[PDB]
Amino acid sequence: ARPCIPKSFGYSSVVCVCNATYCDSFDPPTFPALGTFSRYESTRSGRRMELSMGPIQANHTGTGLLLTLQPEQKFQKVKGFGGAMTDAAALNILALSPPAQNLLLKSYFSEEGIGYNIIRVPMASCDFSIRTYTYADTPDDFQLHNFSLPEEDTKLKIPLIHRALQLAQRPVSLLASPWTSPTWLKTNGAVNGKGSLKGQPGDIYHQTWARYFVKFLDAYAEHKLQFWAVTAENEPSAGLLSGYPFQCLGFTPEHQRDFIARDLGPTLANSTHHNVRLLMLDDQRLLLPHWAKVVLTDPEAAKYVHGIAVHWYLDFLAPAKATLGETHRLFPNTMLFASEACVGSKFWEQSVRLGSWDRGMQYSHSIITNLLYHVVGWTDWNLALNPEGGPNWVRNFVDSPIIVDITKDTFYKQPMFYHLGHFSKFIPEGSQRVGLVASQKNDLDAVALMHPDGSAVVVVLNRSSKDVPLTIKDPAVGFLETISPGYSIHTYLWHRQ
Ligand SMILES: *[C@@H]1O[C@H](CO)[C@@H](O)[C@H](O)[C@H]1NC(C)=O
Repeated sequence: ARPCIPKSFGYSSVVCVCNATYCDSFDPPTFPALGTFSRYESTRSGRRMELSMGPIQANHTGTGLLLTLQPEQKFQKVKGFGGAMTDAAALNILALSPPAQNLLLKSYFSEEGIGYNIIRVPMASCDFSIRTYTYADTPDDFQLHNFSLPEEDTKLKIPLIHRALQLAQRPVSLLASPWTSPTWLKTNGAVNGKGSLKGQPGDIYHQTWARYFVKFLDAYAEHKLQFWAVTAENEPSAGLLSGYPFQCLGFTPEHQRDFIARDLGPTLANSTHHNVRLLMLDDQRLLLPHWAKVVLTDPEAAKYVHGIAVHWYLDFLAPAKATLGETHRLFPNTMLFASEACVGSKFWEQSVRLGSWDRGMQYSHSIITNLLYHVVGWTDWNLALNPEGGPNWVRNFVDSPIIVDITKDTFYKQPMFYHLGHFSKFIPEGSQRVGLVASQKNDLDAVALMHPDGSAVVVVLNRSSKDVPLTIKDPAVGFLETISPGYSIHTYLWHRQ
């Protein structure tokens, strides 16, 4: 339908410019015959998810790298892709005029956009909020009579989530995570800093905090929104650090284990929300496998834990094998899910870099690495930020795939958006990762999955400056002859029958 309007801000690639009357968009999906493939291509040079078609042929004319689909080798099924509806994201979206708001949400959620099916929802305030608050700030309300949703939920997040669901290509799953409890439940009586829940698992503080999870779920249910999952705490390890500047609530893995076993699991299980899934950790990958061992080797905790939620800060190293790989080997029946990613966080990096091809590559590279190590979904942080990386009540420090300029009723879609879209648009829930064998050593990142209807999807990322001649083989169909240009990403799709 509508092409990217490119704008350069001096970085390695362009953003695509959207406003109240224009945004780039796709036509409805259209299914070419067996023996034809579809290719979507983005490039640092400015191509943005451009569609082309070609033959899958009986003969094989390439003599370079071969990637062979191995459909009989089955790995994990995919839950989904999305991002976080923080206060900051919501403030930014709602700063646009209604037509521009609709074009932004369609970009993320519709079939005319990139088909997101996950939204992460903070339970009250975090750093990406313009003030500190929880849902129960009235002290010593252990029964949570005065628990309530503020305007950040009722006016900003909830209406936006409704509108996202309405435009959604696919059913969307909501995931909730708390940063801090009420400060009267905390050892340090503060929203941030080194402090945990008061007392010990099983006690009044621990029971009220678990009840707060149910009150939250009740409150959202009254606004006709239901959750797929909750995490046991956002980044529990953060609340163990002296001076931690952002809302937090510290748990050791042992404290998390015991809170889940004694309070949170039993409380959720005894509620009307017993079908909500509980994810543990929700923290950096270098905490694994140790946290998984602590929590999941205790049957009393393990029985309430559906999965392990992981974060990563993409500017940092964290070898996937020793963390994700080992966790899967030790606990092969507990799903791994990536619940937050971000980029730009080092002191010297600009928070927002409009058109950074590098940051797009960091996104797609991380998704590929996650899918190659058993992870069933991948969730961005803020859906949108302002050009400074805000608002954040502490400090702006990370980027976002959509940047809003309210002064101009415009938003920019960063390379990150299209790199995420190369996966999110083309990997519906219930797609399954399958074998894809590289015939020789190479500089590409690639992953193959099979849609629920049996059709193939392959993503090929080239983070090098050099074009790579490539043949993709599907045993049931033939040979797809192609080229992965330097600094490109492609998604190939095809019927197998
Ligand atoms: C919105 O963008 C389109 C396409 O670039 C352009 O034709 C139009 O001028 C824009 N609207 C405003 C008010 O600048």
